[PDB]
Amino acid sequence: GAEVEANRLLLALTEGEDFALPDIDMSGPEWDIPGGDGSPIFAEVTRLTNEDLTTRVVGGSGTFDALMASAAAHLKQEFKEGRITGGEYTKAYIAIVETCMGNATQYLLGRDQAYWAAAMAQIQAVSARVALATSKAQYVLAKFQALNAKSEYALTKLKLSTESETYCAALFNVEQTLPQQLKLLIEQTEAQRAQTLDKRSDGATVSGSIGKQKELYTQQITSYQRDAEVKASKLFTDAWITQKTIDEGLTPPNGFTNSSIDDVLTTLKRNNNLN
Amino acid sequence: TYCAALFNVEQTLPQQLKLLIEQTEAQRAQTLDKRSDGATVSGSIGKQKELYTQQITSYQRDAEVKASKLFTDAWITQKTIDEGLTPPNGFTNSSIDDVLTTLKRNNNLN
Amino acid sequence: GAEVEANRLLLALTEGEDFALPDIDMSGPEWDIPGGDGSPIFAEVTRLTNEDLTTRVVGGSGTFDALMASAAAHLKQEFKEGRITGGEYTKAYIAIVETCMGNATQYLLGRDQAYWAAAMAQIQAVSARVALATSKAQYVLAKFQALNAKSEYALTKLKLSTESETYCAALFNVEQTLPQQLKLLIEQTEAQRAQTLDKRSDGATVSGSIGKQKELYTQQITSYQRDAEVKASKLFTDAWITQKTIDEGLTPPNGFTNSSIDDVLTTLKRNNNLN
Repeated sequence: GAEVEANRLLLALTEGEDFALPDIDMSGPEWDIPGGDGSPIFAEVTRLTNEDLTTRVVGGSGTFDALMASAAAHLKQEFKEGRITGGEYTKAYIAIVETCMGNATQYLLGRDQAYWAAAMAQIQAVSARVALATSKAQYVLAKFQALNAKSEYALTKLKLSTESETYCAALFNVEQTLPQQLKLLIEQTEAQRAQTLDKRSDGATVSGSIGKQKELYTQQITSYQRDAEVKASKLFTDAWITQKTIDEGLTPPNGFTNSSIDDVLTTLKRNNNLN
Repeated sequence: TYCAALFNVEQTLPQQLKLLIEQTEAQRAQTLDKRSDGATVSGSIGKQKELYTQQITSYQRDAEVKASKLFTDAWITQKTIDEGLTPPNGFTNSSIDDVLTTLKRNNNLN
Repeated sequence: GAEVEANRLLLALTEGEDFALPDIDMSGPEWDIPGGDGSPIFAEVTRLTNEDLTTRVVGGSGTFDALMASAAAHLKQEFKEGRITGGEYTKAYIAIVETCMGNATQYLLGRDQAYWAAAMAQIQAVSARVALATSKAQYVLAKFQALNAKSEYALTKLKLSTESETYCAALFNVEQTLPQQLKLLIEQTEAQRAQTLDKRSDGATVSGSIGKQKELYTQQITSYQRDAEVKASKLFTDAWITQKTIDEGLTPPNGFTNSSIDDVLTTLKRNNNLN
């Protein structure tokens, strides 16, 4: 069961440093574009034509008409209450066309743009609330990234000691192990050299286990010849023994003289140290 | 890991060096009869040389015995036929007596 | 204990170059947004409507009203102290509406923006104090990054010598080792070639340990035939010996003549060098 150990280790290797993450419930209708799927953003912006400045009729549905028919509706409030005669009212109305036309164009080219700047900013203000929760969630991430650099500080500091032993594990491989392993090769080459040549590389002569092995082989070939001679001579000496038995009189050869037999037994006693 | 490397610089490596300082001499014992430091080859390899040293000596002694039994066989046959023959100096009763003395002391029959 | 060695090595491989880091205690109430959780930043900016320019009433709560009711409150200070009659005061008051209306719009569209620029700059001025401590902590980081390039300079300079030995360890592997290892293969192929063919690749004839091994086998098969003949002929010669014993008179065959026996012993003495 690796699940239990993983949970236990985490709640034990990080004690006290349990920083809480934000818990805002971003699942309501206020975390979308304000107004939902019926917000004024889903309108139908129509192409701005020249029938939006003036509709070429007094009291129209343009901007020039609206401003020019609102100034007249603001001066007729006087004319219909005295305080000005008919002539004065009209003169004021006529001298307004320059102002209304100038201000209608300023409003028209800028009415739509000043709305979207106040509509695409509301969206960029609701998502700022979302972007504020993240800033409260990257704050702990930065906090953990600070305690994740302190651990790496310790890990690097603990790696200095490991490299220190490596040097001590390499001064023992340049001054002690390598000189010794060279000797093992300086002793293993001579063993190969002993099979072909009878003298070592430096000099002297082959001895030891390999040297004694050559002595036994040297004795073996000599023993083979001596054994063959003995068998090849026993046939000859067998005839004399048979001849002596039949005749009953025969002078022994020089090798069978009693003096010759006597000194042979002397050799067989000194070599074997029977004395 | 550090504790697994302080045990590989202070204990394991010094010991493994000794194993090489004992394994080089075994190679050195095959060619030379003296160890690198000195002294002489002994132990299992040393005793193996002694057995080979005894074997070559035993080969010569065995050959002599076989090569001399042919000679001593003639005297035995000659003595049987003639029925009178002075034994050689090696066949004197004194010579036979001390030979049996050697065969009893070496084998600790006494 | 790797902890002790790591600390000792660090305080010994870097001696004299112990540059001190900043130690400012950024844990008070002055390292947050000024004013704490009650700063004027947490206000409620209301939507700017047309009731903020003028409230359509004299002495209102707008900006046009405030400016237009402060100019009149600055001219009434004269009118109530002589120095102007009632008529002159009103004429001055009336000729100010153009100025107040023009300056009220300038103030309104720019009052709020000129505050946040002086409020989001205070925050960007406290965090500059934090960003100044970091610049005093990256200064040592840059200093260590200069001594970390000098070490790499030495390490690269020490790697030139290593590559120099590699060339010397490769001129010994192109001029000496490879030519020799080719000979070891030129001698190891002939040994394989000696098992199938009796002549080496260059020529000559198979000799040496493998060559002598063939001689022993050649002698062995010959010896097998000769030994078989001797055993197969001893049966025949046994009959003659038995026949001679029973009859007591029988002319020996040509092979049993004394002359034939004599020269056989001559061969047995010259081959074995008994002479």
